[PDB]
Amino acid sequence: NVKGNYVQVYVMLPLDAVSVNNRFEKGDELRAQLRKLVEAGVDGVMVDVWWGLVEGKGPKAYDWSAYKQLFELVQKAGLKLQAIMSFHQCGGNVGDAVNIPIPQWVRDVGTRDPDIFYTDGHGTRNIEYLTLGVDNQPLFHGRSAVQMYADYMTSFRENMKEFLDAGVIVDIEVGLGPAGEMRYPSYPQSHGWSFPGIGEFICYDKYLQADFKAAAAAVGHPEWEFPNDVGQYNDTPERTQFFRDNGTYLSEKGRFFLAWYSNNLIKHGDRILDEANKVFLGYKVQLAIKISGIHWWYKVPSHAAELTAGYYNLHDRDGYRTIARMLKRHRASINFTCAEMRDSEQSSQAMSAPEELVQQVLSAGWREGLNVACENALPRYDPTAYNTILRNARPHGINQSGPPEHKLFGFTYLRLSNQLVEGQNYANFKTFVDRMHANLPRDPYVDPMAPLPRSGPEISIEMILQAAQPKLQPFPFQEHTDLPVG
Ligand SMILES: OC[C@H]1O[C@@H]2O[C@H]3[C@H](O)[C@@H](O)[C@@H](O[C@H]4[C@H](O)[C@@H](O)[C@@H](O[C@H]5[C@H](O)[C@@H](O)[C@@H](O[C@H]6[C@H](O)[C@@H](O)[C@@H](O[C@H]7[C@H](O)[C@@H](O)[C@@H](O[C@H]1[C@H](O)[C@H]2O)O[C@@H]7CO)O[C@@H]6CO)O[C@@H]5CO)O[C@@H]4CO)O[C@@H]3CO
Repeated sequence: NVKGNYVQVYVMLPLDAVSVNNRFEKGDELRAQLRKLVEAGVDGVMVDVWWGLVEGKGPKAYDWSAYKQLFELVQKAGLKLQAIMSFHQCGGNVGDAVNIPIPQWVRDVGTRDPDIFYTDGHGTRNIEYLTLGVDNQPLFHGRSAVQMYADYMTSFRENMKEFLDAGVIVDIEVGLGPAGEMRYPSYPQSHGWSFPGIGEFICYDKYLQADFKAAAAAVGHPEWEFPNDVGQYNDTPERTQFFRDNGTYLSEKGRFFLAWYSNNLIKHGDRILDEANKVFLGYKVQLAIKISGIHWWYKVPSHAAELTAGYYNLHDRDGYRTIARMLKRHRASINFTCAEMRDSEQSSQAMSAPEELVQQVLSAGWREGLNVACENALPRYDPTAYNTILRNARPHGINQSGPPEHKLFGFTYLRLSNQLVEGQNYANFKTFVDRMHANLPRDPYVDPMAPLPRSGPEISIEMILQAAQPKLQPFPFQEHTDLPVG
């Protein structure tokens, strides 16, 4: 009996599932594409629920019309639905077809208060997301950012209650930064970063500067400032005194700054997840966050790109198990990425280790008792990619008589297009789904969810950080799947 091996497969809908005008205008095309997903046995779909579309008119002027039409179509296709609370800009980089900023009335606050945006050491403002520094600042016609997020989720729950009750909506992913990821905008691809630069620390907004000053004063070092020996976006670690091997990242001051920077992300996630848990209390849904996959520089001592993204991960410090520990009280899950990548596929100069990073994050989630799901980082249509995903989905292979010791709770494929569902691409994709399902038919009843309980007691940052050390080896992963596409 191999049923416990089944891993659900979701497919991300196009970024334009709802138009930039907040109208649902590609229903017939989508219905035809969803037929192909149903033919393939897919468990459900995933979609961005864009803040800039829904609350674009003004405060609390939510327009759910288009999303309700979309969700009805998905329900009528017999598919489940994962909804992202997308509190960030869609697109805005060079060549992006779909461009949806956060609400204009929110950005208008930035004219008199530009420090509502994450800001770099140059003073450049990133307009894709509101700094965590304004989470509890009542700057937005009397509301704080967290209040806006909570109110949006409340309105979503009220409007989408029938889809929740019917078992259509099964997961809520809470966007926590740029691209919906719990990170800083440290790698701004259209404004001065190119892969594989180290990135930069994006903590110069006046709110975060004041918070650092207070933190530094509480430990008797009022004079401390952010590190200045950090180079710039497109540097490599040895270009800098901070990130080089044996560099200043190791110093007392460096450790304090890195802990402060990464802790703020953890605290941001904790406070917003608490609000999300209160909103969805009693509904049969999983809450999730999305951790960015920063695989470049993983092989060097400083892990520089992870550090600037906000993940304080080193050889001897588990910067993902701390995040996982924070999620535990909420019974929140991790949605990770890079599930399709092999190390051999990456350029040498990027010092990139996606396989090891995936193993680290999955192992950290499992050690904290969490569900862990994953996505592919880049578009792939080939058997090798599918077989890499399969390995990561069941690291120990198939258990012949029960559940395996570890497995992904789900996989979400990025992303649906016409190209996916024709030709050889489609044949490869359908076989993948079969393999993820352990060669069983689709099970509409799989992975039932209990009504969501209230978050457990708030734990301090010090309690969360007990998870950082000692750093443990990952659980063993097979080199290759035992159930390949063929
Ligand atoms: O809309 C842009 C992009 O958004 C999303 O991508 C994320 C991605 O999930 C993150 O992992 C990160 O990407 C990193 C990579 O992880 C990192 O390896 C590196 O990427 C390099 C690739 O490794 C290398 O193959 C090559 O990429 C090619 C690739 O062969 C092509 O597929 C093509 O990419 C286009 C995609 O087809 C298209 O979907 C879209 O990309 C989305 C992506 O789907 C989504 O998941 O547009 C791109 C065109 O840029 O061409 C590229 C050549 O550029 O080279 C890159 C080196 O740049 O670095 C990236 C970050 O640059 O971040 C992205 C962005 O949020």
